[PDB]
Amino acid sequence: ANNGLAITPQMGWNTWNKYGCNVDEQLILDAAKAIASSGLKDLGYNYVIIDDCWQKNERESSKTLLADPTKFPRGIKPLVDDIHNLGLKAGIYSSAGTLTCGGHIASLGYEDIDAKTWAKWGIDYLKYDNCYNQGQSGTPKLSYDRYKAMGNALNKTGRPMLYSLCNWGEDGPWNFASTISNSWRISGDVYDNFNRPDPACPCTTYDCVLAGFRCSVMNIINKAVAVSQKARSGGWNDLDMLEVGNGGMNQEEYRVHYTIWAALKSPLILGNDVTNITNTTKEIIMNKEVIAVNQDSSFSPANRIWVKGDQQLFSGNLANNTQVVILLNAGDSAAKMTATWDDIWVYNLPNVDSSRSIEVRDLWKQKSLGNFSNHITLDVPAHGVRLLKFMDSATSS
Amino acid sequence: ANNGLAITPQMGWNTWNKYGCNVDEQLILDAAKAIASSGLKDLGYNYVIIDDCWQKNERESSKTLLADPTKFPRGIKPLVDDIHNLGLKAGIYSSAGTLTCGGHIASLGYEDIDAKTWAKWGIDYLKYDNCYNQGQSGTPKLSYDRYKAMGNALNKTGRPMLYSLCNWGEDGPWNFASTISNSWRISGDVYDNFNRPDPACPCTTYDCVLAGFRCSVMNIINKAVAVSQKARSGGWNDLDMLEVGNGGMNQEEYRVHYTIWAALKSPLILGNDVTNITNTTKEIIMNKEVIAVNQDSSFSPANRIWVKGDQQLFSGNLANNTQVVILLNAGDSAAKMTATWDDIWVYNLPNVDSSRSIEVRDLWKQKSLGNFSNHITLDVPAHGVRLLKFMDSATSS
Amino acid sequence: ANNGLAITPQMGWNTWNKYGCNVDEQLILDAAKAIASSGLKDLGYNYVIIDDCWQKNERESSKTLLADPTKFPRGIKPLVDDIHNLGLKAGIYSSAGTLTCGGHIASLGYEDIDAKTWAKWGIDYLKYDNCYNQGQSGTPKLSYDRYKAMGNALNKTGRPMLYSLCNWGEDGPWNFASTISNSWRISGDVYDNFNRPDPACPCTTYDCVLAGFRCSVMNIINKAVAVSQKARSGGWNDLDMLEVGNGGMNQEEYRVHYTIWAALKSPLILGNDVTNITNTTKEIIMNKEVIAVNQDSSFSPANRIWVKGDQQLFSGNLANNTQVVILLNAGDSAAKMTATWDDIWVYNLPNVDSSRSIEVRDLWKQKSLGNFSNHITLDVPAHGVRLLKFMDSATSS
Amino acid sequence: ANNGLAITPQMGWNTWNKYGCNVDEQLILDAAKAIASSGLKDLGYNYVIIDDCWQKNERESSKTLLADPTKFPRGIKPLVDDIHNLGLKAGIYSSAGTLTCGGHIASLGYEDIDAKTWAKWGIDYLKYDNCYNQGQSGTPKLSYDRYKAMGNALNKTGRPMLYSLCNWGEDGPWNFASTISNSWRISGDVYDNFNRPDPACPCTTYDCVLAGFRCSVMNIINKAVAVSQKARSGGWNDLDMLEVGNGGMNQEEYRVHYTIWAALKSPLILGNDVTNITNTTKEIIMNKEVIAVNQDSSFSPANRIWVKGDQQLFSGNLANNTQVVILLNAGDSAAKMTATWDDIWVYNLPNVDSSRSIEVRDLWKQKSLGNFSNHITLDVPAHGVRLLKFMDSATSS
Ligand SMILES: *[C@@H]1O[C@H](CO)[C@@H](O[C@@H]2O[C@H](CO)[C@@H](O[C@@H]3O[C@H](CO[C@H]4O[C@H](CO[C@H]5O[C@H](CO)[C@@H](O)[C@H](O)[C@@H]5O)[C@@H](O)[C@H](O[C@H]5O[C@H](CO)[C@@H](O)[C@H](O)[C@@H]5O)[C@@H]4O)[C@@H](O)[C@H](O[C@H]4O[C@H](CO)[C@@H](O)[C@H](O)[C@@H]4O)[C@@H]3O)[C@H](O)[C@H]2NC(C)=O)[C@H](O)[C@H]1NC(C)=O
Ligand SMILES: *[C@@H]1O[C@H](CO)[C@@H](O[C@@H]2O[C@H](CO)[C@@H](O[C@@H]3O[C@H](CO[C@H]4O[C@H](CO[C@H]5O[C@H](CO)[C@@H](O)[C@H](O)[C@@H]5O)[C@@H](O)[C@H](O[C@H]5O[C@H](CO)[C@@H](O)[C@H](O)[C@@H]5O)[C@@H]4O)[C@@H](O)[C@H](O[C@H]4O[C@H](CO)[C@@H](O)[C@H](O)[C@@H]4O)[C@@H]3O)[C@H](O)[C@H]2NC(C)=O)[C@H](O)[C@H]1NC(C)=O
Ligand SMILES: *[C@@H]1O[C@H](CO)[C@@H](O[C@@H]2O[C@H](CO)[C@@H](O[C@@H]3O[C@H](CO[C@H]4O[C@H](CO[C@H]5O[C@H](CO)[C@@H](O)[C@H](O)[C@@H]5O)[C@@H](O)[C@H](O[C@H]5O[C@H](CO)[C@@H](O)[C@H](O)[C@@H]5O)[C@@H]4O)[C@@H](O)[C@H](O[C@H]4O[C@H](CO)[C@@H](O)[C@H](O)[C@@H]4O)[C@@H]3O)[C@H](O)[C@H]2NC(C)=O)[C@H](O)[C@H]1NC(C)=O
Ligand SMILES: *[C@@H]1O[C@H](CO)[C@@H](O[C@@H]2O[C@H](CO)[C@@H](O[C@@H]3O[C@H](CO)[C@@H](O)[C@H](O)[C@@H]3O)[C@H](O)[C@H]2NC(C)=O)[C@H](O)[C@H]1NC(C)=O
Ligand SMILES: *[C@@H]1O[C@H](CO)[C@@H](O[C@@H]2O[C@H](CO)[C@@H](O[C@@H]3O[C@H](CO)[C@@H](O)[C@H](O)[C@@H]3O)[C@H](O)[C@H]2NC(C)=O)[C@H](O)[C@H]1NC(C)=O
Ligand SMILES: *[C@@H]1O[C@H](CO)[C@@H](O[C@@H]2O[C@H](CO)[C@@H](O[C@@H]3O[C@H](CO)[C@@H](O)[C@H](O)[C@@H]3O)[C@H](O)[C@H]2NC(C)=O)[C@H](O)[C@H]1NC(C)=O
Ligand SMILES: *[C@@H]1O[C@H](CO)[C@@H](O[C@@H]2O[C@H](CO)[C@@H](O[C@@H]3O[C@H](CO)[C@@H](O)[C@H](O)[C@@H]3O)[C@H](O)[C@H]2NC(C)=O)[C@H](O)[C@H]1NC(C)=O
Ligand SMILES: *[C@@H]1O[C@H](CO)[C@@H](O[C@@H]2O[C@H](CO)[C@@H](O)[C@H](O)[C@H]2NC(C)=O)[C@H](O)[C@H]1NC(C)=O
Repeated sequence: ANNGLAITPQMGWNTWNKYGCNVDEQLILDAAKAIASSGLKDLGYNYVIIDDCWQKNERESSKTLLADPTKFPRGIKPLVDDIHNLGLKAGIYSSAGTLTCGGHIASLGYEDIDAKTWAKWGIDYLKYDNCYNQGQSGTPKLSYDRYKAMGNALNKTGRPMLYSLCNWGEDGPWNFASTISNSWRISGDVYDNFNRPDPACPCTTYDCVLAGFRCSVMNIINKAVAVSQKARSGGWNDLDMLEVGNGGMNQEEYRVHYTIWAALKSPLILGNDVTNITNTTKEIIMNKEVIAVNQDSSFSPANRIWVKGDQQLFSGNLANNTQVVILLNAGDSAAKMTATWDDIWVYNLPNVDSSRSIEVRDLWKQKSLGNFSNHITLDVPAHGVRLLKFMDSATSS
Repeated sequence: ANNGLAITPQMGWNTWNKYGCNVDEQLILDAAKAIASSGLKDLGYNYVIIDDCWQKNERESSKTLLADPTKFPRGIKPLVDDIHNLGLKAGIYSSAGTLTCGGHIASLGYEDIDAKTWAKWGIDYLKYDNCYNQGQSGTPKLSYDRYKAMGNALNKTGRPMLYSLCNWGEDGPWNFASTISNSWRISGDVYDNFNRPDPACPCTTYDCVLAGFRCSVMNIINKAVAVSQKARSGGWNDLDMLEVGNGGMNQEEYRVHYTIWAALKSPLILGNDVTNITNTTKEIIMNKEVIAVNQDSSFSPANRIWVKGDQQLFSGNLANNTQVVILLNAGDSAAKMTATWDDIWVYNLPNVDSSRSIEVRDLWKQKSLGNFSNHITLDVPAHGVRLLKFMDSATSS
Repeated sequence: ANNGLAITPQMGWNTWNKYGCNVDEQLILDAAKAIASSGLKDLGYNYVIIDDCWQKNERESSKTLLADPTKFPRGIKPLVDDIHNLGLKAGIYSSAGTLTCGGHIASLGYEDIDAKTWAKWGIDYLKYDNCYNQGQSGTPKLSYDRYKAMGNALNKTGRPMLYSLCNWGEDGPWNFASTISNSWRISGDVYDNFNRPDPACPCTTYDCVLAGFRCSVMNIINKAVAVSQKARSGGWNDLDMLEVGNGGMNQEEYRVHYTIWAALKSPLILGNDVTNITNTTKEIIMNKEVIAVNQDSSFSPANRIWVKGDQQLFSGNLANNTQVVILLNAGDSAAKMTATWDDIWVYNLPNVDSSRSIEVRDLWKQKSLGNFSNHITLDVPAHGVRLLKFMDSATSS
Repeated sequence: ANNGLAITPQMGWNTWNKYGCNVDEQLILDAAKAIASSGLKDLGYNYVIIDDCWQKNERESSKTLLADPTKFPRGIKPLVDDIHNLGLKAGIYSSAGTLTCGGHIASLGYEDIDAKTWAKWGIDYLKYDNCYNQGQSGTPKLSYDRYKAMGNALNKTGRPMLYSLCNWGEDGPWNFASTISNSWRISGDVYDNFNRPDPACPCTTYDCVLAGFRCSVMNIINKAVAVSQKARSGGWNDLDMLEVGNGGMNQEEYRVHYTIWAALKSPLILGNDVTNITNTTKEIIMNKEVIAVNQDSSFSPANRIWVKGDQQLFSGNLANNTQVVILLNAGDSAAKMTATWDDIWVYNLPNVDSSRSIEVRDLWKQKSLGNFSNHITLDVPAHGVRLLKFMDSATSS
């Protein structure tokens, strides 16, 4: 959407994974202070998003929906003021249905009223779910009209609010939602697992009528590669929250997860604990050079160039004629992987000079690997990535 | 739906399989008395559901549809009074179409009138079919509006009536029907057969435009595992009626059928003979410990954790930190099957203590198997199950 | 539909395959006289259906569409009178679109006017195509409304006209069309070929968005077996016209084609030459015992019981407790095939007596094969059938 | 559509591939002069189509959308006059959405106004894209209504304008668009590559909800063969622009690409450089005998008769009882391929004389191969074709 927001993908943190329905004012305020104090804020993670279970049990006579008075004894607005004081922005969650996924009151048919409430509170960001939608889906037009009702509602408040769709790829939001929202979930929810299939996440492709949840990292990657082509500044594919630090994956698996989310220009919303961040977690989420790929001014997702057995190659443009290249090894053992210049710049063929000498930097290690021509061969860990920046292009005029 | 009904899955018995179109007042009354006298009523099977072929050949001038005067010489109301006197509840069948599946007058366009008639009769339960729907399906919205017309009609009578959808999973009722009905058929009709495929049941997955009938037990299980995630108190996936005792399956096959229907929180509607219940049938349908799994206060279906060849593992939470675990052997020969603690509590990883010693009870045998740590290995019959309750959890804080 | 017509499947002959766009008054009249004189009329083939290319180039100022004055110099009505005089009924073709498949003026938006014209002419039968439908398809509701407009138009003339849908299975007419029409094409058009696949007939199952044409006999059979379950007196699945005698198949292939169309209760519309009928053709299309299966008073299609490699078994009820059984050998060489009593009456299990001695008749040979118990084993030609009638049932009370 | 245009498939050249967003008045005028001077105009390539990025940044107060004043300092009309003076016709691009694929102002909701502007400018041809369509797709009816709005808008100007749909096969334009437009894209965009699969072009068949781009030549061919059956004079399947000369394919690959596009009666729109045409390019795009196949008066696409491993046979009618035959070798090595008379005229079986002696001409070589009976065997290069004309038919009366 052309609303001045999400010019690059949004970055932030969300209450759900850590706090769930135990979310309250004090936990949110402590997390926001940890986000600021740890350095995450200055790295770019500036949205603090209050997920499901903030809601009071019933709407007011006035029809507005206030926050639970026990969890939020001052109401939401004074909490948002405290977040704003930290130099952070505040997000809120609802659903495009009668109820949220957690069974709380949601916004279908109350879009104007709820948007007005959030604007009054100082909310800067809405995550808008797809539970209990009363059969208002199944065609792009049905889903469009329902999400457009809230998009219009937000707009009319006059307050800029980042509009994050959460409809799990149903009816193709990469087609229908691109001018009316800032980002759209493309799949069922990720879980803290690298590649285990699950019956609650039956779909393996972008084309899905039951998005579900418990979708592995690899499941989501195979869906994302089809829809990257639709992503633009202000309008991103959302691969769901980052699981880094939660413990169900190893470090190389988290590195893969973070790398691909970053390079495909997903929003980078932390779905973890920010109050006790281990060195292992900091290594993955606080690398400025990797963040700079996600936040790159060319606004282009990396493309998947090939799949060879369990190996995958990604390649994308970055600013100033540079290139991001990712070797991904989905196999159970470490492997030597090779990227050729003709593959890295495949879409430019035949206008590629394979003999061109180019400096390659390893962005995780934050070191130059030196100059290479023709191809590069590197060790890639099991379930692992090597994330490379080419400091020039082999493309011929 | 939030109408105070089906807080746990409904249990009962239906006239179709035994009586079909020969259904009449006396057969229903004899079955209700057998349900009460055999102990089935006190076990929880309290709904007596009159299926298709009760209808008079034409509507009254008043537009109401009365019962066939030969089959029901006093009308339906006095029969419902007799059922109520036995401490039982009464159900009736119609279709969301111009005709029922049996070709009798049905309720499309007459929803208010028919609901009013049923309320006057004292009906407590509606099974609402999907035959002859005049093309009013193919999107979630089309099917939603048609089923919502009857949901609203029932509601406005002021009489609580359990609303059982019978649209065979068309357009995803687990999404559209969850706030407007109490349960929804997810597949084409079961038949008295464990695993034989049939051309009238072509679909093998939840995503289906021709649900059909003659779907085997195993066919239905493979569909159900995708949609369990949507089930909630008051709003259940319905795997169709129980075939136990009809004779086309052996005892271990019926045990599997009953176990999975119970653990996936399907309604448990007996589709059999209640006037002559063999010891073999009683063993399967009158086990209080198995019924207690279906009726568990946590209201959670068991999840399918893995498929390994013809073997399947299910695991789900029960009340007071206990767990239901099912080993299912779909192979033609008995096998030793193993469940590990890490698999049983997979969604909790890494917060699982595999060394935790826990008592395991066999619910069919109704005996403690003793304490186990790490894994359990058991003999499982061909087309068979072992149904286990873990008396504590291995989950770590 | 409940309009008194197609109580059994319709039988007849259609101008297209033989005459195409060269159709005219004299050719139709000569074919009708051949139908009467050859004995086809008295066998049951009583509809003479005028297919595409009868139309005048433009509608009248009055908006009616008359017949081409060169091809039909007296108009259609006097030709229909001549057909009626032969004891035959007359059919006409149009499309539910702006143009017919041949590019002539069709009936979308003119349904009342065109139905009125046909009734005035004495037409008894409409074949109603799906070409040029202006995007009015893609959901059951879209296709339903378009076909309902003509169904209503025909009805209001007061003249009984058999309503034959020709929408090639799009959006599932076996669901939507069953109360508003007498029969519905379920697939793209057959061609004179037993099993050759073709890119114009890409779909292999009932679920299809491009029905196309050049669908082989075997292609159509594999689609039909899914939808047989929906067929009822007055409302039939239509497997398209019979190719018998056209020359692109051998006699055993035509026997298979005719047998399956007959036993699945398809309309039997001859799509061949009736003015020169060879002995080989008469053997296939003039066998009263095979016609009696199609016209059986139980109105039930035979069901496909199994597929074993290239072999298929069909079994269905006939009147007076008899059974039709078909062994079908889709393989390139003759084979001995076996049907067991438990398979023939599979849906009745366990209530089947496999030792029951029953007389079996070969309907093509028109001879008793004697009595059998348990199973029957017979020689079946390449691409061939054996068509059997069991003179009693093995089903136990 | 019956608007007097595209009686044979349109031929021309499009600005996108060569000039992209650097398109301007002078480059267009130089290309039009090269088209005329090189002989391309007189061969039939007479449309000069201005693609995306011509647009001014905002609409006028009057609501019309003018051209970028820097790129087009005289406006579009005087440029169209210059094109007309060369004996050429002018085309323009927009999208059926709020924005074009390049992010410029597009025509949804402004169809009458924009059509009026183009008619005033003297535009003869519209390419009408499917980007940013606001969820107005997903059924044939949704897409139909959106494309019909522009079709009607063009018509009402009174100026004949060739209406080229560019919706990439979404919702089946071969069904819905055939009477309201002159041609319809059937797939995601071609790229300069013979057979490399790409994740942005996930679909391999005509049935697709994400058409994407980077579809190889072979990918598009496998889609086209399903829909050829729908093509008619004035209403063509569009296989996207010709890549010939761009360099990412070899000469035999381009020959295959051009041959199949020509024989399937695709529009032949050059998507290359016309200002420097190599001898290798001229050999492929300036062969009058191949163009004569595309422009043949029988207006019939060739049909794919078989696929045998990596080999394919195409056969179609041409004027005066002649036949086009194509042997296509998609394998990596040259092969001897055989076409039999029974396969070439398969749809005429059994009325084919395989012994019929017929002269066969090689259209690329422009030489007679002499007379053949029964079959022909020829060398076919890797990724290659042999394009044949049979000077008579083997079909028997
Ligand atoms: C409620 O909804 C409304 C409606 O959506 C929304 O209002 C929009 O708000 C956004 C954000 O503030 C506005 O977007 C900004 O628009 C600025 C002006 O854009 C126009 O002018 C540009 C400059 O023109 C100069 O140069 C051109 C050269 O071509 C020359 O002719 C001119 O004479 C002039 O000198 C021009 O570039 C721009 O063109 C773009 O769009 C056209 C049409 O699609 C396309 O052809 C071009 O290729 C180009 O993409 C346009 O015509 C703009 O400068 C500004 O852009 C800067 O910031 C954005 C991010 O905001 C960056 O992406 C970009 O790189 C720039 O640095 C920005 O896009 C928009 O105008 C409003 N729309 C309307 C209709 O009012 C509200 O915000 C919503 N409110 C709430 C509370 O939610
Ligand atoms: C025709 O249709 C109508 C419309 O659907 C239907 O009317 C409904 O009927 C049902 C059944 O009788 C009613 O449901 C009951 O509602 C009871 C009241 O619920 C509210 O209040 C609860 C208690 O509030 C206290 O505690 C809170 C703490 O949070 C505190 O703030 C308050 O001040 C107060 O002290 C509250 O818990 C409840 O909240 C639920 O819902 C909200 C919003 O979605 C969510 O945020 C919460 O998480 C929670 O889930 C709500 O606000 C309720 O007590 C009662 O629940 C008991 O029984 C049910 C089953 O019935 C059990 O599931 C449950 O465990 C409890 O033991 C029950 O749910 C409902 O209110 C009617 N709705 C309306 C609009 O009238 C008719 O019945 C239909 N008629 C016919 C004939 O068919
Ligand atoms: C324009 O459209 C209209 C609207 O569709 C159409 O009008 C219909 O035309 C058809 C054909 O003429 C009519 O159908 C006939 O109806 C006859 C009467 O049917 C009723 O009565 C039957 C007998 O009742 C007796 O027995 C019962 C025992 O149960 C007893 O109670 C009664 O007191 C009485 O003594 C009854 O059997 C029948 O019941 C059927 O339907 C109901 C409801 O769905 C169902 O519950 C039953 O199971 C049963 O199926 C009904 O109530 C009927 O006799 C006759 O049937 C004979 O012929 C048909 C074929 O026509 C055979 O299939 C059958 O075996 C019988 O031999 C037939 O069906 C219909 O009534 C019209 N409908 C209306 C609303 O007017 C026009 O024809 C159209 N016009 C044009 C020009 O196209
Ligand atoms: C190692 O790789 C780097 C690129 O990562 C090479 O640097 C590149 O060197 C080329 C040739 O010297 C530079 O191109 C030149 O640019 C100048 C203008 O600055 C122009 O006048 C020349 O015509 C030529 O095109 C290029 O700028 C430079 N790129 C970067 C990003 O620095 C380096 O040469 C490689 N080392 C070796 C030993 O080859
Ligand atoms: C056999 O398995 C059972 C569980 O099915 C084990 O019983 C469990 O024993 C543990 C440890 O003794 C109990 O946890 C403890 O709870 C008390 C409070 O009651 C707390 O103070 C301790 O810190 C500790 O957490 C647990 O309650 C109990 N669970 C149940 C359901 O009884 C039993 O120990 C096993 N036997 C052997 C030999 O290990
Ligand atoms: C050869 O097969 C035929 C059936 O196709 C056998 O004929 C059937 O014979 C049985 C037993 O004799 C008959 O059932 C009986 O019916 C009478 C009433 O008629 C009843 O009183 C008995 O209790 C018994 O159920 C049956 O009607 C008859 N079916 C037909 C269609 O004729 C025949 O017996 C077989 N031959 C041999 C040597 O087994
Ligand atoms: C080489 O192939 C060509 C066809 O490409 C053969 O030419 C064809 O020859 C036949 C028989 O001579 C011609 O048919 C005849 O037409 C006349 C009327 O012109 C008719 O009176 C006869 O009954 C017969 O049907 C046919 O016109 C002609 N076709 C063409 C396109 O020229 C030629 O015969 C072959 N050469 C050899 C040695 O077989
Ligand atoms: C932050 O997390 C770390 C690592 O998980 C915690 O360090 C552990 O402290 C506990 C309890 O005091 C000990 O059992 C372990 O020895 C420590 N584990 C490791 C890996 O070092 C730490 O407690 C947390 N920080 C705070 C202040 O709670």
